[PDB]
Amino acid sequence: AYECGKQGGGALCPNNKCCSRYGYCGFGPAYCGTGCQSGGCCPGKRCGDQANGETCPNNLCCSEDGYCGFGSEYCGAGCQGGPCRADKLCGQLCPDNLCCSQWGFCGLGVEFCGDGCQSGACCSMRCGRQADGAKCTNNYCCGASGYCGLGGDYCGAGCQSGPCT
Amino acid sequence: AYECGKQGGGALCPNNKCCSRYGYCGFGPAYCGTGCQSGGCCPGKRCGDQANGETCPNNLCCSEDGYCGFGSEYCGAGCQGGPCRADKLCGQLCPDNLCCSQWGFCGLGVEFCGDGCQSGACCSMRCGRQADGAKCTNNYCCGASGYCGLGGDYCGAGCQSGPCT
Ligand SMILES: CC(=O)N[C@@H]1[C@@H](O)[C@H](O[C@@H]2O[C@H](CO)[C@H](O)[C@H](O)[C@H]2O)[C@@H](CO)O[C@H]1O
Ligand SMILES: CC(=O)N[C@@H]1[C@@H](O)[C@H](O)[C@@H](CO)O[C@@H]1O
Ligand SMILES: CC(=O)N[C@@H]1[C@@H](O)[C@H](O)[C@@H](CO)O[C@@H]1O
Repeated sequence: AYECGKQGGGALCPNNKCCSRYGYCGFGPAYCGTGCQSGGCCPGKRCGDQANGETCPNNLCCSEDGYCGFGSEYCGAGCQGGPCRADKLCGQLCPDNLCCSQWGFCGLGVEFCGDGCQSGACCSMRCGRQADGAKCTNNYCCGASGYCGLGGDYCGAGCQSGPCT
Repeated sequence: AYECGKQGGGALCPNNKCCSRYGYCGFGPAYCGTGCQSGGCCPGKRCGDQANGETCPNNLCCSEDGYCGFGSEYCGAGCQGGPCRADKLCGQLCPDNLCCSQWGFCGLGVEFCGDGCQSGACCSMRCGRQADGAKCTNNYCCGASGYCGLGGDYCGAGCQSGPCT
């Protein structure tokens, strides 16, 4: 069975393994070369202002030249996406489902996704009848018990609001 | 059909989606909370010196306190792993298959994985018959045609050295 990419339901490979053009995980030219879908593609996938605003898979950094990678060349000066070394303000959604903290910065972990989380992958953002009709952000679904999220547990049976199925 | 984690062959979810304890992708407590395997877990997965050297899935940063996340609290001062803001030296392989450039820094993209790449997910490293019996680094497989890599095309039929078949 396929492992990754279009053929694999959009899954990513573990440990920066390249997803080949055929939807399998590995390293070397056959996986990381022409048609590489994600992982440590070589060259790096195109991104940002060089890819219609598409972000890098696997949280790679998008360089000023619009290539995906890691290192100062990618995450440092001129970085236009991913875990750039520069702080990312929000208040305006964060990219890639990153949490907008109470202080208006993008990140993951409890300081961003916990108490005061404004948007993105918040830990426990309340919604629906339990929250007096509060709406979820990011077009997330409001689950039956009144938490914002995505996936079957939130968009499935009992989904109160958002893009229920 | 499982999507991710130990049920899904170690696959990751795209765009920081959490892999639930049951092997499905999504956001909210059911996915990111207790049992979260990868993605934007809340709290972050344990990592670094606090977790037997385990790295963060999805290239999250490992904080000083050994939790996975993003933002300066995770990638900045005290960062133990992932795309820390500090340059990452190598010469001591790079974690998670990052390329060790000719200059001894970890990253991905042609500057690291291309010409002069020492180890990790190098673009093209020769091995086996076609390279005077040269062995691959990182315990990669040597393909039939004499290129280093992982996956079916390299570890499968024709494999010369490394963890073949
Ligand atoms: C370059 C490419 O995609 N090659 C694929 C092979 O990967 C694939 O074999 C699969 O390999 C994956 C790991 O890469 C895993 O070992 C699977 O079990 C295996 O099937 C092969 C399948 O026919 O197609 C090649 O084109
Ligand atoms: C949780 C949070 O939002 N913290 C941010 C921090 O990540 C960022 O580096 C800083 C920049 O001034 O602003 C806040 O402290
Ligand atoms: C490809 C490579 O190794 N480049 C490194 C760069 O990442 C690092 O920031 C710099 C520090 O002086 O040294 C080199 O330029």
